[PDB]
Amino acid sequence: PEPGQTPIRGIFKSIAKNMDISLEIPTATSVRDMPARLMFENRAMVNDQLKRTRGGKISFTHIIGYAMVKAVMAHPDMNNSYDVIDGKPTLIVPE
Amino acid sequence: GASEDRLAELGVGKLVTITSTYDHRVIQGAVSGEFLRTMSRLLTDDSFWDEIFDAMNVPYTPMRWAQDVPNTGVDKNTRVMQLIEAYRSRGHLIADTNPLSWVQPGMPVPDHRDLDIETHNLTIWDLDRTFNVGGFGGKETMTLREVLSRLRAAYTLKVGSEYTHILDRDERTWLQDRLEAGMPKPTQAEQKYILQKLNAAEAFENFLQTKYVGQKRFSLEGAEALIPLMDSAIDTAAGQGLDEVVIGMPHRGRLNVLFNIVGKPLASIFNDVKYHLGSEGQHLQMFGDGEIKVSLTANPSHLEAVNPVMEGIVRAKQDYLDKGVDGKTVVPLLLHGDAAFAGLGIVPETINLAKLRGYDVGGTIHIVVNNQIGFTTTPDSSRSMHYATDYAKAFGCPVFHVNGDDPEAVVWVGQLATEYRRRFGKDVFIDLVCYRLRGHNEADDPSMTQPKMYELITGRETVRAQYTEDLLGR
Amino acid sequence: PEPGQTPIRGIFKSIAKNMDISLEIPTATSVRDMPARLMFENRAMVNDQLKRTRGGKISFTHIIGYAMVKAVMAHPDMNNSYDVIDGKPTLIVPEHINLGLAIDLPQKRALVVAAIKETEKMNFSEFLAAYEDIVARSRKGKLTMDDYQGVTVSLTNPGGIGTRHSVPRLTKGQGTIIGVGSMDYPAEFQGASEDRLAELGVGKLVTITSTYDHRVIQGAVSGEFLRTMSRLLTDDSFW
Ligand SMILES: Cc1ncc(C[n+]2csc(CCOP(=O)(O)OP(=O)(O)O)c2C)c(N)n1
Ligand SMILES: [Mg+2]
Repeated sequence: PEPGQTPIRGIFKSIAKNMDISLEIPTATSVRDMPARLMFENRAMVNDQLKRTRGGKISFTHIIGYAMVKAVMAHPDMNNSYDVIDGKPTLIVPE
Repeated sequence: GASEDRLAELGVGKLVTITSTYDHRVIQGAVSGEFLRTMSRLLTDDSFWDEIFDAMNVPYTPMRWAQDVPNTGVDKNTRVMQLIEAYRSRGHLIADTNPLSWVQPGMPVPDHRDLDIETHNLTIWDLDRTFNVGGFGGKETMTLREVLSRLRAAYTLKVGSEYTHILDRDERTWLQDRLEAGMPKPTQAEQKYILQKLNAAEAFENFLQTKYVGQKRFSLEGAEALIPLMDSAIDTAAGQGLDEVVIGMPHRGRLNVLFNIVGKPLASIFNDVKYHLGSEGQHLQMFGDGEIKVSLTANPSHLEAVNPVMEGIVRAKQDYLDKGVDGKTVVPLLLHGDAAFAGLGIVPETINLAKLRGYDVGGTIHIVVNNQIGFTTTPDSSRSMHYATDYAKAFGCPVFHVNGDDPEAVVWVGQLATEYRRRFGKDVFIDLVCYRLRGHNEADDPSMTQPKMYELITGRETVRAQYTEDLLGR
Repeated sequence: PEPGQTPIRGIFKSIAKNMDISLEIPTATSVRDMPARLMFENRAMVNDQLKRTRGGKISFTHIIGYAMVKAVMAHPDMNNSYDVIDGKPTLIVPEHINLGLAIDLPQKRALVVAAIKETEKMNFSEFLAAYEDIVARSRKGKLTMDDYQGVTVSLTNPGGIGTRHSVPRLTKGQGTIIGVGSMDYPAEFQGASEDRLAELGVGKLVTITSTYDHRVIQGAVSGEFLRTMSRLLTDDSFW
């Protein structure tokens, strides 16, 4: 009964530590499938302009990432967090 | 494991699944659901894609979300044909021809909804469906995506063409087939040759503005692609085995033309009288064994008065050579300004002589340096025509509108226009869409009368600098 | 480094407290997509009868809610819960099926769970009346403390806003929470015409989830429960 044992060190120790602390956050997940056809088409038009101009390519994560920022501004509750301030449960509203 | 055509017949679209994992102590499920709904709506929203395209400088309208149209009696193949005609006739109305992101207030805008696939009851869902195209591109069937790529390459990039008003079927089909064959991919050697001509054009402009006084009136800054445009036409004429090119032009860029086109030495130019005298020179081609004489005609400050005189000079030289109907080996290259071309009546009065028995010279190559201004007057007060070069449609002649900040497209247009003149013996019109960097004279702030236009002009890269950075980027 | 700080108070403090306590329940989730076409058709026939008679409209949550009660009676393990009685792990078998409805209340928004009690002795008309009584009193602030207690099983509908499915949290005292997802077509069919879809035979679906306490409910039982719900939604006797 002798498997390999190697201590977790460095950045991997920090990831593992944060995953242990994450156990105190009661989470739920929402799942939604979205039509992506128009994204494929319009991303291709932007990249075709760039290949003919000064190069560069935009990704799907750039578009979704920007849509995510517009959505957080339309629904600000998504940018808030929980913490125990002054021994009480409190809502943290970032700047 | 399915084929793309079978999926296109059903209308199966691509998806993305997005999740939201949240702290339930401060965020509720309904809020998380609303957040994901807004993300889905944004990815298919008109305003969202307008904002992205504006930021990335895509001078085209994005594709719009729509539902796949229900199967009623309506046939789509005959409507694909109507879309092909619309692009051939009016595709120049949405072509990337203006180096400025400028729309002149005061000028009326024609409706061109016929260029949108939604007007012909077609959507993004038809892009990968096959249609009957009636011999378009030499094919019987094609996908709507292939139809749009061919139509976009031919009619909506840096060259906007006007040719469907031509009555003769053979001449109209020659232009159609060459424009739909596309603009060839330029070689590295070709790209370096264009960069050398642009270096020469800008080096001369900087010498004139800094070593001499009172030359802001005569600046070519903003229209430096005129040098490789004129060189392209004269070089193409030398390859055709022709004998001479006679130039008629106003003051703007005259000393630049004398040094880089006519070939006069710097000592001979520098010793406003020079801006009205005539000159003679020679043009040899770097990639060939052809030679051609180049002449410049004398003219007064009265704009466009040189037009009839210059035509007569050409006819006299052609009559002395006497080579018959298949001759016409003295090419008239006539330069204009956009305000003067549209406004002065001598311009169409002289073009009316082009096919007449005693006045025919085999066609004239017209270049309009369209800098979208005339002293302090904008096109909304200069003409009742959509484009400055619209007298061409009266004489049944083709027009090529080209972006002055794309020197590859400018040299291509110069070659095609000179090829058209040798084959059909008619006038050809090149509208070089550029801008004027300085004011009309030395003591003139152009922002006094046109502040909004000069927000886009002041502090932008030159055509040379922009082209170098563009080549390095791709 | 100064963000807004505001203490959580009232009903929101109670929700946050219960979410902290929920961390002690080891849960698993089962996901199943069910044909919803017959539900669309037969719900339309009931609502057409009502618009021509004395008004009223039934919802998809009324039908799914009643199917859920029939399914809990066919699989009773889904109504049980875990607790530490006498210092030992024990199985709690309730006397009734008290269906907790997650109603989203307006602020002066907060999600609260009110219970429809003794659902195992009701037919559809009695179930519909009891359901509407709870939603009516919640809209006029006339719920008592007894309405929030005794919940044995819960039902939430994230599908109303268009969420496909969710992995929700389970509150202490219950054994399972059922979630009802979006009854739209999948995203790949959301731009298609109705005649092209009718030629293939594409039907509407509903995704239903079951998040359960694994200490007292096993995965096979949770899967069987969702199978019975799918069978009921397309069953002759049920309609
Ligand atoms: C027949 C005639 N009328 C008026 C003038 C006065 N004038 C000199 S330049 C100019 C404007 C020229 O505009 P445009 O043709 O666009 O040329 P640009 O200076 O923009 O190249 C005018 C009106 C002139 N030189 N000749
Ligand atoms: Mg001008």
